[PDB]
Amino acid sequence: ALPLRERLIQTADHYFRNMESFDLETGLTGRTADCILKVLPASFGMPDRTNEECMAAHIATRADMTMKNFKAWRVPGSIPIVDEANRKVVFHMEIYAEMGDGVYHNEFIFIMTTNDEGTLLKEVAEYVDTAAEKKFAA
Amino acid sequence: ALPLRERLIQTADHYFRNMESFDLETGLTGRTADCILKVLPASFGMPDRTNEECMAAHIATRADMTMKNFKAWRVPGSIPIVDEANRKVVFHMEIYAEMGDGVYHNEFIFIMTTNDEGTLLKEVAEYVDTAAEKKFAA
Ligand SMILES: [Ca+2]
Ligand SMILES: [Ca+2]
Repeated sequence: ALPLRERLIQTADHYFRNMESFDLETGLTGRTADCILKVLPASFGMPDRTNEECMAAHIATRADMTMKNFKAWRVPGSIPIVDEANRKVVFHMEIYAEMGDGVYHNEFIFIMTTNDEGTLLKEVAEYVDTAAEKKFAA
Repeated sequence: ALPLRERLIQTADHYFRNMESFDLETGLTGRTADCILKVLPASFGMPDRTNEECMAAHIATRADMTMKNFKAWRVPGSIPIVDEANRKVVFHMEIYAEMGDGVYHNEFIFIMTTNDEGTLLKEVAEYVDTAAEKKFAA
């Protein structure tokens, strides 16, 4: 038994742990069956995706580029913003990944929503550096 | 005498109310003397600004363009994320403003920090649409 504030942090942090050790056989862990990944802002044009649509994007990316050394860490000096009543955790993050065409690195704001028990992830929302992601896509 | 959650939301909401009715004579309200404005991400290239450096940009923008009908509203469906222990409030916002070169409008993630009493703003951090802001400046 953990305090609800800490348990919300462990559950939200597992999202980044699952990405660092990602494997198609195991896949996505720590989420509900109806979890949704939201990409902010709406001007970027990315629609919301379920636990199965993100997998299809993962698989399609494996056939185009190689992805090695995923790394996620909080920005130094930032603290987890936790709202126990709404079951929400806010993170200020940086993501690192080695692609075939060099290095991927950007700065993000993550918003996690858990279930009532605070054990599984219900919603994951991330605000994205639009100028860099548009440049990476093009 | 309000509950801290409602008091933190009102103190953080005053930032948008002060901007909608901004007047150089009245100036910035609801902030401590050492309040710092932060513009995320760091890739955008905007240094942190004090209470007087933000006023200087306001003055410098009045000589080049005209700003009218400043509007701000929470994105429908979003709720204020409040961390009472950290004195932090998170918003999902849209800002509207009319300039000389058309309409300004974009989506934001706002993070506010208050004093121990929860009556004044100590820090305001905003993550912006980098692809749209670099288009507006150019
Ligand atoms: Ca970058
Ligand atoms: Ca826009």
